[PDB]
Amino acid sequence: LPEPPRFVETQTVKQIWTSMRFASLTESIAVVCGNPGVGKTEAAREYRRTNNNVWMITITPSCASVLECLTELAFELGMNDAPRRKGPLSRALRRRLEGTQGLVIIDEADHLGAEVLEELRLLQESTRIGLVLMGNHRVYSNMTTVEFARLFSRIAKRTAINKTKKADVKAIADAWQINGEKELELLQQIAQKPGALRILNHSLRLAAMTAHGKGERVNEDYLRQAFRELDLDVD
Amino acid sequence: LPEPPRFVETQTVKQIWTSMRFASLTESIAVVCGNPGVGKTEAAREYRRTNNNVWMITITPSCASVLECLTELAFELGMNDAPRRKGPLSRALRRRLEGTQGLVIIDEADHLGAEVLEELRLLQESTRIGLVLMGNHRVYSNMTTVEFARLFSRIAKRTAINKTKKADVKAIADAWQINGEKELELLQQIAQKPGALRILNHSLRLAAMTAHGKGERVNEDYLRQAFRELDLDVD
Ligand SMILES: Nc1ncnc2c1ncn2[C@@H]1O[C@H](COP(=O)(O)OP(=O)(O)O)[C@@H](O)[C@H]1O
Ligand SMILES: Nc1ncnc2c1ncn2[C@@H]1O[C@H](COP(=O)(O)OP(=O)(O)O)[C@@H](O)[C@H]1O
Repeated sequence: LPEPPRFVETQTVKQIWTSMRFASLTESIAVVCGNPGVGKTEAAREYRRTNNNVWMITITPSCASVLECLTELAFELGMNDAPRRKGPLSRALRRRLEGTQGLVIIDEADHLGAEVLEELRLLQESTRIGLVLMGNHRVYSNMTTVEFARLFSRIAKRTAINKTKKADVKAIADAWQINGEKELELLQQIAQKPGALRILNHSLRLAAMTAHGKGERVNEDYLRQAFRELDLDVD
Repeated sequence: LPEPPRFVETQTVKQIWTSMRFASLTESIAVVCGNPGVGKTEAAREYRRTNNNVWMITITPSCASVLECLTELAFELGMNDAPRRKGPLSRALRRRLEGTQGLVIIDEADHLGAEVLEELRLLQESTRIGLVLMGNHRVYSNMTTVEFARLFSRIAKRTAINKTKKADVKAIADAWQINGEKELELLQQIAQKPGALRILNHSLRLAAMTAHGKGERVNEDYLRQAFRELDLDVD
């Protein structure tokens, strides 16, 4: 019956915002490698929505060149007059982006070319801004250090989020007005399976729409039917 | 008038033999990077002459492949029936060389390919023998560690010989029957200039042949004329 809230502040959200503002004021590189679907991507957008001098792209592996990725960052900076060459684009980024005290957020940092991440790290360095890397744990695996040596020397605050915590789903249940202890344990058990935040959010939205269509309150059995869907135990 | 001695035991010779026997009994890798002409090449040959289960090649950059270098080591092992392919040669080295408790000495380790030194390190490891690297200080510079990471994990005893010592040239003067303190200081000053052992040996041999041709004893002025040759201050 109430409006579903899309985003909730969580212990991971608190941690990752402190890491984000750390790389902001620190003006240095923060790599966030974690298990898939730990909720990092969404929080980054909440940081972008709440804070000034913040930018974010995503990297599809289609846009995984230096040219394409810097073009993406340039259009995110609003310079629609960006040149299609590498060089003058790099110069335009260097003139535009330095002195703003900003924070670049880059998601899926595993698909970075060495020249790609190389130009990014030398950018932020020659720009006095923030760069923050996201994605899975292949990002730190791509460094483990003569090709990534000075970059491993840059690294300010890595934060690994493997899975959720109990206060994480507890604040989730607080935001979704969930009071059952059986409900809380079931939410925790759903959080034990991967795609944690996503599956939990899906399960929450299934139960909310089912209880709204039936005119009832979200309860434990709606959550059981929701989790009984999705083919999680079906190969 | 006496016979010139070709080789003299020296503090560097003592140090480097202890490093050599260390990598022998240890059956592990010892990198000897030093200034050019520190006398390391000759001592290695004295170790080869005095000790059993010892082998040595040199690496010209002509023979700088895996195939050519392992062929050189194979002919040094006396297997003249060595195959001209990489694989069966590697197998023949693996069968021949394991169980002998030997010591391979490799000179000019700066011209090693990554596959070359790679096959050498995996050889000694799969062979329970000794490998010892020689040459200038570019050998350690080629490692400074994801391409050379496990190799930098192998390293047992690096010994850097930059220049000579005073007991070095003192034992040289003892072997060459030199008693002058002016002579000793002049020998030390010659040792301060690069190509130390080589120039000193050249100077010793110039003075010996000049004093033998003039029927006299080697003295300070013959050493001065010898050092006045060679165009050391002439560009
Ligand atoms: N605080 C939150 N509240 C609700 N859903 C969240 C929250 N944080 C993340 N999510 C969910 O996580 C997903 C977005 O991030 P996600 O895809 O998990 O990132 P990544 O795949 O990079 O780990 C969406 O399902 C989103 O609803
Ligand atoms: N103990 C020694 N006695 C006399 N000459 C020596 C001695 N050790 C080295 N040398 C001289 O050094 C040279 C051989 O080694 P060298 O060429 O200096 O090795 P590297 O070039 O690898 O440093 C020759 O000039 C040799 O006569």
